[PDB]
Amino acid sequence: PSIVIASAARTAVGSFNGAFANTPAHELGATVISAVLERAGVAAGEVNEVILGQVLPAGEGQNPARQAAMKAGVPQEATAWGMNQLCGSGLRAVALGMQQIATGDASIIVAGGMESMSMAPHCAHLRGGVKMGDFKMIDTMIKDGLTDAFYGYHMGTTAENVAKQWQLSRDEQDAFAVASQNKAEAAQKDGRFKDEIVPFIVKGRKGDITVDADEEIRHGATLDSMAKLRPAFDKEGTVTAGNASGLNDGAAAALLMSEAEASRRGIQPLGRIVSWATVGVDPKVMGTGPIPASRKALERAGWKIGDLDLVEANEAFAAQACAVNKDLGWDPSIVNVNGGAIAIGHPIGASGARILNTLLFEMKRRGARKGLATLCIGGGMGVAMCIESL
Amino acid sequence: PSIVIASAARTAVGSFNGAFANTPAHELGATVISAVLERAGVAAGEVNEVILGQVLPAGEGQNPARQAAMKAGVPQEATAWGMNQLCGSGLRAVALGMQQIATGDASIIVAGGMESMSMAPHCAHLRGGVKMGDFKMIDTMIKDGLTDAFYGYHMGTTAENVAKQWQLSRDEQDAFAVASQNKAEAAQKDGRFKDEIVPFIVKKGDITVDADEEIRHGATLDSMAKLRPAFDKEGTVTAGNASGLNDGAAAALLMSEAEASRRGIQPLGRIVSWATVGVDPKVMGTGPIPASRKALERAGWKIGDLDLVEANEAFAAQACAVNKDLGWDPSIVNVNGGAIAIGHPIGASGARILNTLLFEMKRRGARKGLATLCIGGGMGVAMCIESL
Amino acid sequence: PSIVIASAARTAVGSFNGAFANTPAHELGATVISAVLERAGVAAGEVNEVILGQVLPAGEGQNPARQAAMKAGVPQEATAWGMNQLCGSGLRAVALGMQQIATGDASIIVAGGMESMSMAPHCAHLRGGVKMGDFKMIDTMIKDGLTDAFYGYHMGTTAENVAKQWQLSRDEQDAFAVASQNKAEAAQKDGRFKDEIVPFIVKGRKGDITVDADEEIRHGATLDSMAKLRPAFDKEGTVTAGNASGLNDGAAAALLMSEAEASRRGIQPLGRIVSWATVGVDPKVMGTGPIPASRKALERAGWKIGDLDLVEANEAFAAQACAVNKDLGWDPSIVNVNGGAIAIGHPIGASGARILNTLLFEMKRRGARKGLATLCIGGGMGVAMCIESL
Amino acid sequence: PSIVIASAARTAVGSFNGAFANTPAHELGATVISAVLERAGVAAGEVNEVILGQVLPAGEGQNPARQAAMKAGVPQEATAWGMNQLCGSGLRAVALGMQQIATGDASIIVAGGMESMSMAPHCAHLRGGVKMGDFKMIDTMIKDGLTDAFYGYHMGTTAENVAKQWQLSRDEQDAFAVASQNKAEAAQKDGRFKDEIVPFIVKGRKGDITVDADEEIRHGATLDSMAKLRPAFDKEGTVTAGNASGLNDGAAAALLMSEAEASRRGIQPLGRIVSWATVGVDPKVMGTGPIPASRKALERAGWKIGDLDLVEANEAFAAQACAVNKDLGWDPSIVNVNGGAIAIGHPIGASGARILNTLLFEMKRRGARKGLATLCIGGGMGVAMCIESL
Ligand SMILES: CC(C)(COP(=O)(O)OP(=O)(O)OC[C@H]1O[C@@H](n2cnc3c(N)ncnc32)[C@H](O)[C@@H]1OP(=O)(O)O)[C@@H](O)C(=O)NCCC(=O)NCCS
Ligand SMILES: CC(C)(COP(=O)(O)OP(=O)(O)OC[C@H]1O[C@@H](n2cnc3c(N)ncnc32)[C@H](O)[C@@H]1OP(=O)(O)O)[C@@H](O)C(=O)NCCC(=O)NCCS
Ligand SMILES: CC(C)(COP(=O)(O)OP(=O)(O)OC[C@H]1O[C@@H](n2cnc3c(N)ncnc32)[C@H](O)[C@@H]1OP(=O)(O)O)[C@@H](O)C(=O)NCCC(=O)NCCS
Ligand SMILES: CC(C)(COP(=O)(O)OP(=O)(O)OC[C@H]1O[C@@H](n2cnc3c(N)ncnc32)[C@H](O)[C@@H]1OP(=O)(O)O)[C@@H](O)C(=O)NCCC(=O)NCCS
Repeated sequence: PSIVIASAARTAVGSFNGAFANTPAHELGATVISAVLERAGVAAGEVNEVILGQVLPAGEGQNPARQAAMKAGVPQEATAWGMNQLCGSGLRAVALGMQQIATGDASIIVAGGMESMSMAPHCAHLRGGVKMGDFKMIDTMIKDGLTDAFYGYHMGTTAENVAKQWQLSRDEQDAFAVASQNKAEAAQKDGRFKDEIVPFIVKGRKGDITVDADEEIRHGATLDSMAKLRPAFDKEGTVTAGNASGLNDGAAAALLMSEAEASRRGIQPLGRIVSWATVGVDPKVMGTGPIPASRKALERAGWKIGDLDLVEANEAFAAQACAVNKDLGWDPSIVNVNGGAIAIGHPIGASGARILNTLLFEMKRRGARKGLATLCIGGGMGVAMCIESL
Repeated sequence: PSIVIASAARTAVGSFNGAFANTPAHELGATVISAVLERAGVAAGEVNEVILGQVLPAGEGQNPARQAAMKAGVPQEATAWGMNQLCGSGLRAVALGMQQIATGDASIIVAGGMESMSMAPHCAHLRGGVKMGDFKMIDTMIKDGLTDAFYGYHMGTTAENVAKQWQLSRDEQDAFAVASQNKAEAAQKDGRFKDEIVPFIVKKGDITVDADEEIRHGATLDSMAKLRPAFDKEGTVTAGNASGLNDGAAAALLMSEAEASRRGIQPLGRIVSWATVGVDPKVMGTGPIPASRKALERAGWKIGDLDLVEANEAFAAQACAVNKDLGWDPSIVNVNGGAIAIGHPIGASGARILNTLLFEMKRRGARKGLATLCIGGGMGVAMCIESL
Repeated sequence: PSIVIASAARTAVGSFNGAFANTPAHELGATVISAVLERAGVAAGEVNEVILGQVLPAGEGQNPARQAAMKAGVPQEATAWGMNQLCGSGLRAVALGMQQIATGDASIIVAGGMESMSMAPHCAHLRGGVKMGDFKMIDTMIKDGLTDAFYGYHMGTTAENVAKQWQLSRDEQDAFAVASQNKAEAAQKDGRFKDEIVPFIVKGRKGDITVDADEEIRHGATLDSMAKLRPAFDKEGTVTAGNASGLNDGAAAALLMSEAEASRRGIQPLGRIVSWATVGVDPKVMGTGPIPASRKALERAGWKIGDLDLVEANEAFAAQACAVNKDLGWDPSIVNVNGGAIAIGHPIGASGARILNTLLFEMKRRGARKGLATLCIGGGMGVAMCIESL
Repeated sequence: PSIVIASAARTAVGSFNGAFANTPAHELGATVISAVLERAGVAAGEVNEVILGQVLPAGEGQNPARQAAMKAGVPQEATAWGMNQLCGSGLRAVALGMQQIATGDASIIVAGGMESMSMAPHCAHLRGGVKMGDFKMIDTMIKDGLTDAFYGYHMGTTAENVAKQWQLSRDEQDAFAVASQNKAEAAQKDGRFKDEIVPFIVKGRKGDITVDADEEIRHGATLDSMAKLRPAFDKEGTVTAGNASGLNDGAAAALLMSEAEASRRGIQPLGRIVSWATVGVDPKVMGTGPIPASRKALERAGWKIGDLDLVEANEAFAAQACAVNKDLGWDPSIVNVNGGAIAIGHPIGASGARILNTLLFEMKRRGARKGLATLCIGGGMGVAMCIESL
């Protein structure tokens, strides 16, 4: 039983403490869940289950995926649950939502991701009591999403490990980030992000403001200031504040159904899910995650690396993104033709489905047959999925 | 060709701030992952992916399921991820792990759950800054796991809604709790929990915990009726007729039936069907009602075909309502007690009662089983197990 | 046996989270102590003891008055201690420092106050441990300085008690506040605050910023905003954000010595301490605090109410200041001739010595013989001190 | 003008997280204020001012000394204020309260101290906001009372400096602590603490518990276990957990009035205040504080070191207490005859008046003519007072 993606949508990737500074993740997800159903003509009462990945749900209440579904009109008879595979959470939900229909336990699935790093609180265990001495108020964003629990250093330090073994110079990493910014400004001005972005109305006390543009994109990004930034994680390192992904808020999802179910409704699906794969690697080089994951996904689909017509590779770091391209050897001209996470933004829970939206809508805009989306997961993991157009 | 559970294990359900007061959830899961692999002869290097549900991972670091796997010997080549469907997380992970092998994306899966409510921290958003006035330190246990986000009241209040429409008196609810307590002490003294419980070494000297500490030995009824109501001053649910706050973990080994025959393993049970259905968030306790009816429908079984049933006892009112609704024989429901006496680790109760379900079916020679739980927010999960 | 004030100084009263947002209280006191000694030619090695009042020292370390003395050059041979009588702390230290020389236990005393509400932290008791339930992180500024411990409501509510029985309308209180606002900036534009204010150097990473003007003073203070403000503490109250004192940071002190000691050093003192008094009242009507305190101070000095040439009355609230003026019957034209704490600012621990600086430097500028400074203290108390010219 | 102490009282010195774990400081002070007034026959309506020292008032509300007076029956007509001179606060209030009557501004003064380290909260500045990164919740007890703000280390580290320069071996400090322990248990069993200790009723929902015994005193303290304790502040140091004072809660005060007023009331006073002194030293060697302070106190009174019949010297640390004994040369058999703070306990805000209660009641118990109480103050200071019997 095949399984096609009938429609997809996503919110604009906001900056850290920016447009979505006080917007909970489920409010951004409910807007997406309401958007994918309109773009396919499917009603909310037909959704069997909503599957939204999220890495930082602290303070959001019971089951944030349930709140995003109930507010979006999904009836109480349906179910909802969350997931945490770090940066591959948004894309794995599409794979998990695909398995719900593959086994015959569901027919219509809204799968994607959501994240709100601006709403990430500070936590500390105080049940036993602090009899004497100062204690730490732990930032859940840095701890539960940006700090490797096995070695203790930041996700930028494991990128320094990728910056050493592959021998990627500072100037080469700066040229990859600035190129990603220019590819983002060109696609945004040409309206290539309008199809994927659904407007979100940020209700405020001083008036509602509709946000529909990726705020992280720097207009007129130069290179003389890219080399003037100090390294953030190592005094003698290469990763800085510009060549790495930032902290962002946003959401993204898609509508999942069988191919025979879409043909009955007369729906033209965005793409066909042919295969998927997830492989783990050394936690010191988590950025190499997409390397075995993409090779396993293509092997399951029966495709050669040269068979791909379009590729979306999440740009968590400049060193990590260059290393994956230099190993797989795929044509960089078809990789992130509209930019990547360095310019658009990196919502951990939503980046998996965010770049999948960019992957789907760009394939039909250009008429591409075969695609491949993949991301690197912290702790030494990687996820990948292949999409073929209808 | 199906999908069987080769082995299963769980830690002793500790009390809130008790034996596992300072033990992280992934430390309890690694012991379970090491136990399910030991009881089936499967090595850690053969696990493709571990799927462990957890509701309160705040402060535990990146992917607690990944930490529990690396310490248990699972190699870095395997993958790991967490999931949150509240109370049905432990049982849904088995269903999710079942789907990994059904589509052919994996061969060996360690699926279960874990929870550590004692390690649940207090949180507060402080990025924007508090210029003036005091602010609230939010308990992640109460907020993210025990408070309905749609109506605002506690999960004990949703039991009052079930206590009214079915008209279940406090004395009947008190008789259900005391009966569950007495049925728990019988199994603990008789060593019927020893097979499922794997000892955990809590590192002034190491203390090995291997017995469910929440079980009250000699629970009476004169004190059950003297307790004040906990969630409503004119309510019926108290501290004895409702589930408590507990820490623990539980998991199982998932593999194909044709894969078990190659290893010469005698599996605990075969996963025949599963289902998850949502209900009115005002009556979340009714969750197992449509979930159990759909699970039997997919497998093709009548309610009377079941030989053993494990129904999580989140509250006395919700557990009594499901029994009066499904009409199954109560003598085969929670034969060794329930969550009122053993304990209710939210993320692990789904796989906890599955361990009690699996080990009791083979101990007695039962053919067909059914485990189910009630999920907050108006949801319910259920799974059916057939013996080999 | 007399005791004269040889010199005095104070820093510019900064706004809440304004210029002194990150300046500790002892840094503001050290600048004053270095200023109190330099303007009189007295060296630091001659100071017997420094007495600085402070209400919110949480998080500043052991004895902030000791830190303010060591940084100002006072040698280790001297002693230091803090004091807390709420709002009358700055003026009480001068009375306490006067008693050190009166009994013969000291010769040179640097007495004053300091406050830094911007650095006031949030606190919560967590030694016993919070096993279950949410708990509150209490602001030390509101709790230990702005909340009456006997009845629980804010200091704005106890001003409402003066606003009800005394029957002071909002429009009359707004006319009293606007008059105080206009009188404060006039002294700033005419440079009437330059002599008493010592410049403070706010050390910054992007360059040092010298602060020498009271920023809390509203430039061009009109009445169009005074009548449009909603009540702050009670939906049916009269005190708002304009007619009440604000939250401020600052410090102030003075040099205390015997009259025969100033003549030996050839110092012309600012004023002679003639008497002082502190009397308690009903905590519900703390604004009446200065009423019995001033009557006892004049009685100890032997002066009638009509003998006063200049009066400084701290403006904690518009309602409390109006009630004191009509009961004592003194001429309002000599009361707060250069404005008050509503416009200049109200550092609780320092306002006692702040208005004393305005009292001291203005008496000879105008040729006043006798003065009287007073403040209202929360919890039903009042402080007063009388000053005679040399 | 003389000034006698008509009566005095104190609560039992509780252990850290012990009997007074959740008892606020003002509740402990109110019991003392009500006891000192009853033991002298003076009514509450005659109290002119209450002077209570406290070092950690964070979280207790506006003026904890005012709360302890209002609950103890002191009428609103009286005033109250706090002070912070660290460990010498309790004894300095008696000296400051003495100066109130010496200058003629008061007649009856209730002076003393109080402390409740168990109720000391954790604080953190959060007005500016924590955009990213973890932050510290600072323990006010360790920071504002147990950490020198000039060098950063604990008060045990400056005791290590006293343990080095004077060349005090570990065995000598251990022999001093065990001797103080034995002298404390003997006085408690012989009922020598019953007169000074007033019972405190800890009201609780599960029943009231009357506390009337110093809980910190270890019954049967040997030296074989004193040498088995690890050093607390330096891995190669001498100060441990047994030879140093602990963390404690409690209160203490006294009644101050003129000598001619006590004869009219038929009151037999405990002693006559002849002199007092406070001198500062190097904060690195605060333990030498009592050395010049006690020599200056005797110098003002006109007494030789050999004229003293009884001496109370606060035992904050074994090294500092031995150093004072080795310099002054007084007979150690008359110094802390009933033990010290090493065994009884060290409430910072109350230890100044705590040892004064032990000093006063012991002079009449044995018939001693002249006494002397002194303490070492953090930050390089020391306080001392001389007591003559009537
Ligand atoms: C790197 C990180 C710490 C950035 O926070 P930061 O250190 O404060 O740096 P900022 O992004 O806030 O910007 C800081 C400065 O860099 C400059 N800058 C940033 N990006 C730039 C760019 N792309 N081009 C030019 N200048 C840039 C800004 O103008 C700013 O200048 P300023 O200091 O005068 O204000 C944060 O984004 C991070 O942790 N990333 C980790 C990525 C990650 O973990 N991914 C996980 C996937 S596995
Ligand atoms: C609130 C809650 C945590 C109980 O905490 P609690 O109110 O402090 O009650 P406790 O369990 O700590 O025990 C309190 C008292 O009950 C008494 N008690 C407890 N269990 C008893 C029993 N089984 N029989 C008789 N008496 C009992 C104890 O002696 C104790 O007396 P004490 O207060 O004098 O010490 C519990 O009601 C709860 O919320 N459980 C979670 C339910 C839930 O949300 N489940 C979700 C699944 S959908
Ligand atoms: C009155 C008080 C409560 C105000 O706190 P606040 O309102 O939360 O702080 P704000 O700055 O936001 O209020 C100021 C607002 O009014 C406006 N405003 C206030 N006074 C004004 C004036 N005099 N003229 C013109 N505009 C004015 C400001 O522009 C600002 O704009 P906003 O309405 O959009 O917020 C504060 O001054 C206070 O704490 N008073 C009590 C002090 C005290 O108790 N002292 C001890 C007593 S002895
Ligand atoms: C040592 C200190 C830093 C903290 O240590 P601590 O956490 O209190 O030590 P603990 O209470 O946890 O227990 C210490 C051990 O020593 C033992 N011990 C302590 N004092 C003892 C004594 N006087 N005699 C015999 N045994 C003793 C205790 O029984 C305990 O045994 P344990 O190991 O089984 O716990 C603290 O006590 C201290 O010295 N604070 C300084 C106070 C201060 O400086 N005030 C200002 C004065 S200038």
